Amino acid sequence: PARGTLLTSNFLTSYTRDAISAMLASPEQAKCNVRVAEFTYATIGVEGEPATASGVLLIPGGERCSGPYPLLGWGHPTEALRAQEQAKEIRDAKGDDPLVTRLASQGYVVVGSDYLGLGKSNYAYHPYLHSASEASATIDAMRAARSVLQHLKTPLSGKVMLSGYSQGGHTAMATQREIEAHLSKEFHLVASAPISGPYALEQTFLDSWSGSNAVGENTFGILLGSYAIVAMQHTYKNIYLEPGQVFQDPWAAKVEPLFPGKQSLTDMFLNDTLPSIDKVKSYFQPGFYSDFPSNPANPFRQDLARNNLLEWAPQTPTLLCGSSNDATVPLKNAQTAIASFQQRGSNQVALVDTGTGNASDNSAFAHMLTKESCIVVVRDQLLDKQR
Repeated sequence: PARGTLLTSNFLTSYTRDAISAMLASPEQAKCNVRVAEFTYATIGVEGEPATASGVLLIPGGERCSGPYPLLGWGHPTEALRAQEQAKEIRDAKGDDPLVTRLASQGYVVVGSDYLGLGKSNYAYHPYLHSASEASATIDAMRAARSVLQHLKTPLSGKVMLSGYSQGGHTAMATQREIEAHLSKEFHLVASAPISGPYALEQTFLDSWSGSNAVGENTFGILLGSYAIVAMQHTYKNIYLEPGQVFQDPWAAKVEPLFPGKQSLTDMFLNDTLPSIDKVKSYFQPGFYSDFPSNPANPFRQDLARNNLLEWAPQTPTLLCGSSNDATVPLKNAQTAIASFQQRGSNQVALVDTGTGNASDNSAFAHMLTKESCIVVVRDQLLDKQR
């Protein structure tokens, strides 16, 4: 099947404009009812081979919400639970998700891929933080969603936008780079708003390698770092033959099945599935642990570098959002990205900070606060203006 081919589609539920406004009042008022749909489609693996993936599609509608509507591609955050589907999660939350309450409720058609290896995808693993497949999965999800929209005769303006949070910010930017570089005719990209993404991927890991960075403690480092190592090994197959080369026992034998696996990151963190960040020296092999930050030739480090999103010149109006309180993904990422873009001749990228400005609020948990705060800010400052 050709990339983007729609394999299956299904509508789950719909939320009224008033129901959404009620959630917002607990003041912004929704203007659209929102329909939730799910779908599966044909796409490609990391080697360009055929693969499948699933996705979520939010469709606005209503008497005060006539089209045409812009199409917003969305990148979701780190997901360790293999079976997780965004569409069903929103359904379970009965509409309580910012994609519904802040974007779709305002007339934005939202499409998000669950990514390779997650949701209903047939991929054996998830290429975590892999720019190429994050982009291919997102692009093909948008292609398939357009087929669903065509059949429904949903009025689209033709304008396309991108956004995403956390790993999704990396996804959003990687997708933006790919569309500008090859698919500008197919997708009329008018706005991109990556949120709290690790654009300077390699440097981000280096900065927090000790377990803490200039902002604060990288509390979820063992979980996120492990996901990255296992995924990069699957994708590039150039780090280790046996996990024991990188992880100490008993961790070496139990780490691969977890990323992705039968547990969510929330579950793993609350129930201490893996050691806490303060015990990082008992987790990673001492050799690998000292080699990574001091040796640019380290294979895992090299794989992270291949996925940096710094060396290019963005053409689409872009707004990077984050918080200076964020210790999981330091805002340094956005600052570094913009400096690199400007050096390459691009002045299309701006930055916005939603932090409190008080170091007392610096925390790994401040990361999650940027999801809705930034969605609201980028919508107001950039997305709405490009509709």
